[PDB]
Amino acid sequence: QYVRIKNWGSGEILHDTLHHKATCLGSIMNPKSLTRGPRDKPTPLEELLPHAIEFINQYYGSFKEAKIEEHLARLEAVTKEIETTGTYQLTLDELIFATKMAWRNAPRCIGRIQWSNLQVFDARNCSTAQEMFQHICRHILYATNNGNIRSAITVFPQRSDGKHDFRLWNSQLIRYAGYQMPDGTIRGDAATLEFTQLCIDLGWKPRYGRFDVLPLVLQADGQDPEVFEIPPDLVLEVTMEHPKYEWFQELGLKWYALPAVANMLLEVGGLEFPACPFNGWYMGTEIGVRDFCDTQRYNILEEVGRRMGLETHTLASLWKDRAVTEINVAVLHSFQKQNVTIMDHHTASESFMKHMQNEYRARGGCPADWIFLVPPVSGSITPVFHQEMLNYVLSPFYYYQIEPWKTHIWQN
Amino acid sequence: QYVRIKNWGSGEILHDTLHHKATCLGSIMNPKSLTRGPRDKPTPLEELLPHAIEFINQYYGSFKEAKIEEHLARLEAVTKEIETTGTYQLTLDELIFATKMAWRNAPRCIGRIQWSNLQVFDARNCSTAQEMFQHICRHILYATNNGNIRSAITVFPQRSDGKHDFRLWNSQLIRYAGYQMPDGTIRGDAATLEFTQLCIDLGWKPRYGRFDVLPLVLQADGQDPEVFEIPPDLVLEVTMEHPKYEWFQELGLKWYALPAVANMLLEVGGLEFPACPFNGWYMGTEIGVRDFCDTQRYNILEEVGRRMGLETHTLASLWKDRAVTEINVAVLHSFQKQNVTIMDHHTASESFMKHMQNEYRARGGCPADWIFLVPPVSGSITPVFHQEMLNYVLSPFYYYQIEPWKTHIWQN
Ligand code: HEM
Ligand code: HEM
Ligand SMILES: CCCCCCCCO[C@@H]1O[C@H](CO)[C@@H](O)[C@H](O)[C@H]1O
Ligand SMILES: CCCCCCCCO[C@@H]1O[C@H](CO)[C@@H](O)[C@H](O)[C@H]1O
Ligand SMILES: C[C@H](O)[C@H](O)[C@H]1CNc2nc(N)[nH]c(=O)c2N1
Ligand SMILES: C[C@H](O)[C@H](O)[C@H]1CNc2nc(N)[nH]c(=O)c2N1
Repeated sequence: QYVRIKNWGSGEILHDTLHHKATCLGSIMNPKSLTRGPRDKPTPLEELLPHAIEFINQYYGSFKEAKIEEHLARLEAVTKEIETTGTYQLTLDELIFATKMAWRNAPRCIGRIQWSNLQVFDARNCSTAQEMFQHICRHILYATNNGNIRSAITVFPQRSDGKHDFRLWNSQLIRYAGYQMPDGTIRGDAATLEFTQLCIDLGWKPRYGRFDVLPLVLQADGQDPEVFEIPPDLVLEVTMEHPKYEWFQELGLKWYALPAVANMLLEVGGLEFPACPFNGWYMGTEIGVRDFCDTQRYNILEEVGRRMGLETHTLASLWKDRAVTEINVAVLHSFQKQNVTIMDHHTASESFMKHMQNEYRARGGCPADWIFLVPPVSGSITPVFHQEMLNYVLSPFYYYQIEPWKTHIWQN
Repeated sequence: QYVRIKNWGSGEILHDTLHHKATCLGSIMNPKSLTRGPRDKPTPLEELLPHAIEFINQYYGSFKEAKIEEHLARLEAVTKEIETTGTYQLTLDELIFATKMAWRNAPRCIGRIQWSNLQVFDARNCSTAQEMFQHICRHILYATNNGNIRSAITVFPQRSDGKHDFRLWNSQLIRYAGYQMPDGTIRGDAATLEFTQLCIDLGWKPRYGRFDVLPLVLQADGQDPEVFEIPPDLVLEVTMEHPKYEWFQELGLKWYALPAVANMLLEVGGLEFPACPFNGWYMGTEIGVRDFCDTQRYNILEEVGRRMGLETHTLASLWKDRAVTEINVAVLHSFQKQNVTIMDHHTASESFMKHMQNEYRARGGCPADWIFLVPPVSGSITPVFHQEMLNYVLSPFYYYQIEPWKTHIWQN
């Protein structure tokens, strides 16, 4: 009938019935069930048609007051389109609905309470890399909005036969470079070494800085990828300052204000969109905890420890807990001072609890990946830690993709 | 062939081959796959015999130098025993091996590096509740060891037909009571209200204190449960003090030094042990984060906030992070000062990483439940957060059980 969900915090019980519409490996980052690979032939008509019917029904069933004539007309028009062309085109309104629903169906997203507030940029008419670059620049500019961040998504042309895919080779729109120095040390974001090297190989000019924004590596209509530098006037950054420790700014840190996922695939009604970058606004712990404190990233934890005068040689002193918290305070304080939208993890978790609650009333479910929803620091202090969650893959949905460099056939 | 495991911290790769010997719901606390319920008929001989053979082979295969004659003799002797009695008895040495292996196969345990260091108390000859009480007292006394905590387990008689089960009704050996006061407020451990009431119903005398140790509710040979008070001289406690904030002790807090799970079932070679309490030593965050900071427990977070002079009215101030850390420092400092064994979560996580590493070399696997292994605070700061893990149920194994009060048929 349904699955029982319990909130060990408030003792509340939820009944999950939404999992029935889904299509021990838990701590796997990129599992196959969350990936949607490439193809070299169109989507079989016997598979496409049913999925399209399902979607058209979902879309029309969401209206406050049903419009049956249009519903039938659309189902019929879509079928005829599939019969005559082997694929079909979504109406702008259907695309909008799809992007929000896909967001809404993202197990790993904690900001889903904002699901209905999303700007959609229709770039399905695109043809060249230069044109992709232009759309991406518009997106970056729109979303940044002088610090008052706005969530948006740019939808490029859908996969046709699978040989003319549009793909952003970057993981995010804005991301810093990582360089292996001559003296053996690493500079910048150590996690981007191979990709930085890739850009260098394609002609990009390395500036060997600590915070050099990487170029957009665009691939359009199956063509080989072209490199484009992001116009510095478009990249808004925040200078890190601590509200008490003046020595903090001496660390010379900063971070970009725009969190935008660039390499995911949007699946809707049998249609696949290999290129559709999107963004929301940052949750403080992503920068404060992941970017700055991961040993495989900027790794600033120990230096902030010494600066604070902590006993960085005794783990039981809980110095790491003391440091990470100050770094997080610096991040939040800095964004707040530069008037750049940002949300702390505590407020974020509460917001999601409200969302999950709204979702179960509205449709009897909310796909949730606990491992991703629980913040990287102070987990049990947040309500999300005490919430039992079901993790299933609905549709529409945003899937991961096999890295483009691993399956791309180079022409020149 | 095997499953690939990746450590996103060091980039290392492990090959899991151990999962083949196993018998999306992830964030479920007490799933059926981890529970072993009651029965009213013996274990079918066609099921028992194979499991027994498997175990005897495992046990004999673990010796540095195989002793084949004994191996054959044992297999044969065990079969004859099963044929003639319908069950069988493990040798003390086999029991020891079973308890350690079960520990070793506990997905949710972070202290598994200590797996081979375990004291085993053989109480399989027990008959009455008074006798269980005596064994439990010996265990508590042995394990506490004046603060220098020792890991131990007391094994009571195995399930025969399922109608003469030995069961400790408590979740832990030492645990504080929770009382609903006349003025509506809760006193003590709010999580133990029903159980405290149960004890009261069975004759126990409520002292309405904040830290009253609950009585042992023992059930022996299927008989109705008898209540027994734990001798105060046996319960070692630690008074909470902060190394800087003198107002900390004014909070009048303390906690027991002995973490002992009392209600789990030990499964080995087809045999089931419904009563086998065990203990290790505390990991600081269990008390500092779970006991003191859970809203459904002692809920001291806000008071510690005000005392610190923090802005407890603004979540973005990260006051909760500041508080919880001081509480954790108080806990660790207090145990260290009273000479009571304890391990901080940072050291704990490192220790487990070493264990997991040792396990993959030794047997190509280590069952791990990420959701439980990652500490309640500062997750990504610990190496465990960046480790991909496989969660499977091997054998021997410690299972959960349906609450005794839910399936017990009362006699008087
Ligand atoms: C408005 C503010 C938003 C906030 C604060 C938020 C926050 C987050 C966070 C904290 C993550 C985890 C990132 C990581 O650790 O890798 C995430 C993941 C994700 N978000 Fe959101 N989000 C927001 C908006 C959006 C929007 C607008 C979309 C898409 C239309 C979305 C789609 C996703 C998806 C698909 C993931 C999974 C990405 C992955 O698995 O790597 N989110 N989000
Ligand atoms: C020597 C020190 C040890 C440490 C520091 C340690 C620590 C822990 C911790 C932190 C948990 C999670 C508790 C919770 O949040 O519910 C746990 C669970 C567990 N431990 Fe260990 N442990 C130790 C020894 C042992 C021993 C001696 C055994 C058994 C022979 C064992 C068996 C288990 C089992 C079965 C669980 C799962 C309990 C549950 O799911 O509620 N551990 N341990
Ligand atoms: C073979 C394909 C058959 C498709 C049958 C579609 C029937 C119409 O479907 C209906 O649409 C309404 C909105 O217009 C919704 O409110 C109803 O819940 C839904 O059942
Ligand atoms: C029907 C039951 C058949 C059981 C066959 C058991 C064969 C013995 O089993 C052997 O025992 C040795 C230790 O003595 C181990 O070292 C070997 O790996 C193991 O194969
Ligand atoms: C191995 C594990 O899946 C990995 O470390 C995870 C854990 N939880 C996460 N949670 C979020 N939000 N983001 C992440 O990248 C990760 N990574
Ligand atoms: C719902 C979720 O399973 C529950 O809150 C968990 C999370 N992780 C945990 N981890 C540990 N170690 N102990 C716990 O009790 C829990 N409880």
